[PDB]
Amino acid sequence: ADTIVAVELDSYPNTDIGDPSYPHIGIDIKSIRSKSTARWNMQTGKVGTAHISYNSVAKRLSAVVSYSGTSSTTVSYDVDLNNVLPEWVRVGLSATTGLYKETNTILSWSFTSKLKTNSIADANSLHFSFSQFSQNPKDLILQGDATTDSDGNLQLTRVSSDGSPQGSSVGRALFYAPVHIWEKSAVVASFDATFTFLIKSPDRDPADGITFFIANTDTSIPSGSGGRLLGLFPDAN
Amino acid sequence: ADTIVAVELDSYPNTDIGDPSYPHIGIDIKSIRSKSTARWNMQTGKVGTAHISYNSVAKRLSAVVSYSGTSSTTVSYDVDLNNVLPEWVRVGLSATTGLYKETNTILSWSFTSKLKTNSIADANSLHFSFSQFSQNPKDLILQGDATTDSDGNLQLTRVSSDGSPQGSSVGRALFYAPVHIWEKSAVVASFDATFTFLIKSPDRDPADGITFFIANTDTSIPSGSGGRLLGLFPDAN
Amino acid sequence: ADTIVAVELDSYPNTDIGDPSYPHIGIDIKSIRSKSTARWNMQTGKVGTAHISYNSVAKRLSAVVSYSGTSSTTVSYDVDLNNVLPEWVRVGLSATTGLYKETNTILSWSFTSKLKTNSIADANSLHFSFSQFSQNPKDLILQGDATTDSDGNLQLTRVSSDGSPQGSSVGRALFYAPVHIWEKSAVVASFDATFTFLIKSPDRDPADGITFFIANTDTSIPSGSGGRLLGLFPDAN
Amino acid sequence: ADTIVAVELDSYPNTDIGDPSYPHIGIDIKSIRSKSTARWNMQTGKVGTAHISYNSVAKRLSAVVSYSGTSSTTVSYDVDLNNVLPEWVRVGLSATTGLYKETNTILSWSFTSKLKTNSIADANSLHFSFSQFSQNPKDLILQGDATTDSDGNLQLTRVSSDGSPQGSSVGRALFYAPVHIWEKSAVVASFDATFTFLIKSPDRDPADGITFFIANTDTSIPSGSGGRLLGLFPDAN
Ligand SMILES: OC[C@H]1O[C@H](Oc2c[nH]c3ccc(Br)c(Cl)c23)[C@@H](O)[C@@H](O)[C@@H]1O
Ligand SMILES: OC[C@H]1O[C@H](Oc2c[nH]c3ccc(Br)c(Cl)c23)[C@@H](O)[C@@H](O)[C@@H]1O
Ligand SMILES: OC[C@H]1O[C@H](Oc2c[nH]c3ccc(Br)c(Cl)c23)[C@@H](O)[C@@H](O)[C@@H]1O
Ligand SMILES: OC[C@H]1O[C@H](Oc2c[nH]c3ccc(Br)c(Cl)c23)[C@@H](O)[C@@H](O)[C@@H]1O
Ligand SMILES: [Ca+2]
Ligand SMILES: [Ca+2]
Ligand SMILES: [Ca+2]
Ligand SMILES: [Ca+2]
Ligand SMILES: [Mn+2]
Ligand SMILES: [Mn+2]
Ligand SMILES: [Mn+2]
Ligand SMILES: [Mn+2]
Repeated sequence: ADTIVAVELDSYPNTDIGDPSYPHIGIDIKSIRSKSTARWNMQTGKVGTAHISYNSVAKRLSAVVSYSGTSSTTVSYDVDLNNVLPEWVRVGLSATTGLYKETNTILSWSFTSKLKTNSIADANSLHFSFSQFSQNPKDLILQGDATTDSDGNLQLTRVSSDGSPQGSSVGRALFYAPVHIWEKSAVVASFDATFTFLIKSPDRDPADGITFFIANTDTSIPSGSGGRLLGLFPDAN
Repeated sequence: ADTIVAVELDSYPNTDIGDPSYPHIGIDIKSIRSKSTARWNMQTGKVGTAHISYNSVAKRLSAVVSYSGTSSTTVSYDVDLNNVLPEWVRVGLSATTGLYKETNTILSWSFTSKLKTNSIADANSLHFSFSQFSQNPKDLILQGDATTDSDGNLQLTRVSSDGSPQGSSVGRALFYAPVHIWEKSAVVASFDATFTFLIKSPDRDPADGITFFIANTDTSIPSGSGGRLLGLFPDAN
Repeated sequence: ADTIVAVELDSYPNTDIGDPSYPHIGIDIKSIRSKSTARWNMQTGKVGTAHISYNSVAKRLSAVVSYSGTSSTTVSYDVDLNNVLPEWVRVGLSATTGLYKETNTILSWSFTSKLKTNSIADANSLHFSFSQFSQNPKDLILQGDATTDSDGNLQLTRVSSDGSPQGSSVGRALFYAPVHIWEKSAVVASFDATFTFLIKSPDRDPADGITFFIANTDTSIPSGSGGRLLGLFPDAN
Repeated sequence: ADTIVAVELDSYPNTDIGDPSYPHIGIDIKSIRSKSTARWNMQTGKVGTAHISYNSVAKRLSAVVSYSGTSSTTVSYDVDLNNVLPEWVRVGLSATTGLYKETNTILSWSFTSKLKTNSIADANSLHFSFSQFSQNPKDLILQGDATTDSDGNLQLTRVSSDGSPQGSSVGRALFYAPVHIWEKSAVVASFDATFTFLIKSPDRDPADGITFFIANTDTSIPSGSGGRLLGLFPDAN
């Protein structure tokens, strides 16, 4: 199976697999059953922003999800990630719908990884930033239903020609190049990610959510990973 | 008095004011009596590197001090810094000698602060990097004995025309511009700093150390802050 | 007198001091009489963006001023800037009104300077970015009429409590720290600047314009520099 | 055939295909016959640094190649690159030996591309930096003889187990992800690259050189591109 570390923006509470009874953000370490969650007052139809950070000295994975003027939700978890993940990874965004649905629209996405040793000049860094997505994004690996649309946005899940979201959809976008997130001689390894998103829905209880995730480089959408599994895991273990 | 947050590279153990009985790195929150320390196997005559990081989501101030091939020391402390520090600050390096002495030579120094809201474009950022220091550094506020020398290095404490360190010395260097490290509407505030240093000494027990610190913008060397107080505090409370 | 290098967004044609007969952007080297200009179809009431770049290898100062979907104007000039400017400078924005008027509202401003030698790690860099301006910007030197307003914007020229622009106004904002833009041992020196602006006016022929400029560190608004002189020069020579 | 833009550090003068009669740096636009060259006093056995820059406003491709304390060579050429290159590219380093030989050792390599529109936040950016190369660089496409060695350096051309260079060698390293270097709606597109290199040789006239190049994403070493052709072109046209 894949090896998965993820920050989930979980719009739909699946209490039968350990979700809290409200929409939440969570930190997922090799399981959909989040190691840490926080209540998320998500705002359908508003543009939100997520910021995710980690470094190997502090060993604290943190995320904040915000809507201008409305709400800020933070979640953190203490974990040695470079003990969980392989040394080379790909990074990506995932999203799903299930019986219930929502758009999972990514408006922008940026990421920075640094592998330091003894200097101000790092041993390695990778930074990418997209504030719009081209119609043929050659630096993205699109998986499942993920497409880019005429407005330059990344639609992780299926939307109709009029933009209405569809159920039973899964899609992911990985950055094309592998990322060297740890190396035995590194003094410190860090990563930071930001994305902005727009979740719209006609459902009373929209679903299922969006994640930023880090995985083995050959990661692919698991069989049976739809809906509540957010396109990351094959089961709810 | 000034308001001080600092990471100390403390070369001399002053057990009578709460130092551990070995050279150590420490996190100092408004007191020379570190809130957290780690044993530091410091290598006289070798170039070392310090990396310091913090963000307001994780609320964990961490530092790693390293010598290539030799040693790595890490220390962390959980603290809401933007509750300790004013909204505007200056950032700097300090060093001292006392009865015992050492060079406190800074070879390079970089710093980044970010004040984010809802976007990939921050509300504010400041980044500076020096890999050498000019003879008249107009973007530094030099305090006490601090000078720049013919090799382009920053000598925080007094050195002879032949480079031999002198006792009873204190010096600091602040970046000229104030730094906006928090603002009530910020989603996240972060800072990162790196410097490389060279501590040489003919003393069996060199002293006193080097710090990276953050203070009120009008910070100045306190009266009586020499030696064990590292040019940051007026007393050992 | 001051030593001035500037990119002017000149909204008002003063043909009697060498302006073209249309609104224009220009490159100014120690004179309001631009060394190079380009016609600027400026859009009152729309947010524009300016990008300015230079490096000491290419020795070409270039600027592009754009309005989304509407227009793009470019101007360039071949010049050895590090032969014109002192080694230490301050960088800033200026604006004026005269008999005719306009708002000179800066919404965001960023700047990067790099002083390189033999490595990927530079000898020096400075980067700052403002996507909003605080009510008390301690890292800006405000000169003349320049203020920051309740929306977080920088108003270079005087505006009424209702936002109506006033005539006979001059204002500038400098970054607080001096910038080391050349050094004899540098392999390459570069700078880049971006700002976004909003010019509104009830006048048929708004005036006078906005500049990004680089000057001696002790630069101040010259006597008699109002209106057509854009707060940069004491005369039209 | 491939579409090639390159900066060549040409150590061996092949006057029969248009080289100057001395080692030189050159700007190559779809031909090994450089559009612009400069004399290069290359220093065998010393570490050199190359810096390359371009932006679509200035439309000037420039390079500087330097040895600390010894020499600086600059070359520039005015060209609309985004009229020469496809919209998506890969970027890389190449090197060759022929009858004569040299090591073509890359010690570090960094690259930044920016695709801007109306804001401080770009429409796209990609930045990578390597100050050492891992034994299995999963973010590099190694072509021909290129390998990474035990010191963490990139050896573009073949070297013996003792480090002696071999003749008749060609090797290239491309960054894994494609790069979006132009887009019709971009206000400005820019790129910058730096690498440091070490050329050693026992030959009186070492050969053949190192390039930084930009090409169609599916670029590969052309048949017959050895020696004087630097692994970039199939012929000397
Ligand atoms: O899209 C939201 C959810 O829809 C389905 O689960 C249900 C939500 N309400 C229900 C009511 C009945 C049944 Br049976 C199911 Cl399976 C559900 C499943 O597709 C879940 O994986 C998904 O999280
Ligand atoms: O430079 C190292 C130290 O030297 C002095 O303290 C002493 C170190 N060994 C001693 C022995 C005797 C006395 Br009395 C003192 Cl005050 C010291 C003081 O200057 C200390 O502040 C300083 O940390
Ligand atoms: O604000 C626009 C201009 O207004 C004044 O110049 C005039 C513009 N139209 C005029 C008509 C008459 C006279 Br007299 C003047 Cl001085 C002007 C002067 O203040 C100029 O410096 C300025 O560029
Ligand atoms: O490595 C340097 C050069 O060696 C060969 O060319 C020669 C350099 N000196 C010569 C002398 C004779 C002949 Br025949 C050749 Cl082909 C050469 C060829 O391999 C060239 O492509 C290459 O640039
Ligand atoms: Ca769920
Ligand atoms: Ca001590
Ligand atoms: Ca004018
Ligand atoms: Ca040649
Ligand atoms: Mn969940
Ligand atoms: Mn201590
Ligand atoms: Mn003009
Ligand atoms: Mn040549």
